[PDB]
Amino acid sequence: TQVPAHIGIIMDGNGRWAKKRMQPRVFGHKAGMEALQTVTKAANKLGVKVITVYAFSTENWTRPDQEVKFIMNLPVEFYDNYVPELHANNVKIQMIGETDRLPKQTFEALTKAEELTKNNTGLILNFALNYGGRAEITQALKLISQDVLDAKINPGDITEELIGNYLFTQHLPKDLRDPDLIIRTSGELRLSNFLPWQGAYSELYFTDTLWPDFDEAALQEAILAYNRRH
Amino acid sequence: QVPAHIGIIMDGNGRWAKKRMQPRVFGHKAGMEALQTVTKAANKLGVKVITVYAFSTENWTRPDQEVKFIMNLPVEFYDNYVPELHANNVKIQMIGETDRLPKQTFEALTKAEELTKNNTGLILNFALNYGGRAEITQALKLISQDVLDAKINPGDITEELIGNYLFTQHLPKDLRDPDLIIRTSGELRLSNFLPWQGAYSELYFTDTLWPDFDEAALQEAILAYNRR
Ligand SMILES: Cc1onc(-c2ccccc2Cl)c1C(=O)Nc1ccc(C(C)C)cc1
Ligand SMILES: Cc1onc(-c2ccccc2Cl)c1C(=O)Nc1ccc(C(C)C)cc1
Ligand SMILES: CC(C)=CCC/C(C)=C/CC/C(C)=C/COP(=O)(O)OP(=O)(O)O
Ligand SMILES: CC(C)=CCC/C(C)=C/CC/C(C)=C/COP(=O)(O)OP(=O)(O)O
Repeated sequence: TQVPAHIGIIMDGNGRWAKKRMQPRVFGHKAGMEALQTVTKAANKLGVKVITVYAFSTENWTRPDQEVKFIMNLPVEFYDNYVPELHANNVKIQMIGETDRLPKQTFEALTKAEELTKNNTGLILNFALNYGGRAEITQALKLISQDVLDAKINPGDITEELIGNYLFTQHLPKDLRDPDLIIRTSGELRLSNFLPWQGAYSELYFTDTLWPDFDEAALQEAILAYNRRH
Repeated sequence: QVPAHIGIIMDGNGRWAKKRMQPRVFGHKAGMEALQTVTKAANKLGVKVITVYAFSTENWTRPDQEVKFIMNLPVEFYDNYVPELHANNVKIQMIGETDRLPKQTFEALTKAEELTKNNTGLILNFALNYGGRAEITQALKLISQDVLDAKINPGDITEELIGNYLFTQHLPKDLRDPDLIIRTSGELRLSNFLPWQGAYSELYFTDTLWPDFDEAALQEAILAYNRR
């Protein structure tokens, strides 16, 4: 039975999860990190090659300032709780999006994890940060037109394959750029501008399970559902 | 209160036909009847646009006899559907790379477009020889040519500009993006259908096979959309 090579994950339901426990939304975001660690280690053992997680959308900047500040600080303060273990598990950490606009300490924590794990050959945990699909496509189409104008490439070179090489996912191995499966938790049956180009042919999987409750058994059920697809 | 633009991925024509001990092509003809029913009901309900995934770039991998039968459907059955849609004030349009279409198929579609071009009701938009990635790629060949000709600058390349170069540019600006995308036969994938335009769309999946999708099934989809 097939193991999806690349899984896209839209984490949802952290606030509802926390509220059921009479806790603020930020308590749910911390439990969301625990869930991501569990899922990453299990997927790596199962043979999944890439996990792209929708960590921070360009729309997430509209959340209350205190919540945005708390979120940006998570990889800074909890780096030791997760990154050395992912490294010991041979997991390679990467990121996609307009990351040059992340707060400096957040950008540094992510770059430090990337530099530490850059030679790792196991699962690639790919954080989509300051990411939007239409914006990603726009930056690709813009960079291509500039290259055509500079005569670095000619208009005859403009193909679907060329566009793929200018998307943020260009740093993933060529055969792993596109998710085989996209998971959205908390029962939301919608697209939220996550990998619209790369995920154009992806199998979709929706669960009512809130993201902090998504564990190894929930990942196994998603893979089982994926294997019953044709 | 209805979604203004509904995207429809018609699926299950073959399984529908097989349950009746009929070849897949029998299901495609019943699929046209279902589309006529859905279009007339959606128009009466106040839906502004229906974009139907009539023929994908992947559908060319089907057996030659089936592809030939499909391409002949609007040629052979034009009188069974087009005059009635026109009497219902439905405007017919198409999106996609329609140069690969056989001449008679392209002519039947253009004849329906010319007949209904002044109609002010629901726009029935056929995505034919369509693929989302190809649509975005063609938009770049056009944009790059304009940048090279100095009609525009690379600094003018924005999300708003890209939208004006997609095939959906012919729909009114506030109707280009589907509010809801429906896929029938319990298939959980979008298959390169409006990936840019549908980036924020509500999704609706049903086990109902497309030839069985009627007004009641459309009402259930609208009801589900309203609870979102
Ligand atoms: C689980 C887990 O495993 N590795 C990370 C991580 C990876 C890189 C740097 C720091 C951390 Cl803690 C991690 C994690 O959840 N990272 C994370 C958490 C939150 C954010 C915010 C900025 C959206 C960004 C990254
Ligand atoms: C229902 C319905 O109502 N009008 C049409 C129609 C629209 C344009 C031309 C001819 C026709 Cl029959 C129509 C329909 O099913 N058209 C159709 C059917 C099949 C195809 C193939 C080429 C995928 C293309 C268009
Ligand atoms: C990478 C990682 C593990 C990050 C930690 C989680 C985090 C801060 C995610 C970004 C915000 C978000 C979309 C949360 C999902 O729940 P929600 O707040 O939308 O929940 P709700 O819909 O119940 O309100
Ligand atoms: C516009 C219109 C009404 C056109 C007629 C229908 C038609 C020819 C559609 C194109 C092929 C297709 C994707 C059919 C869906 O059922 P399927 O053949 O994939 O069924 P299956 O999954 O059960 O095999």
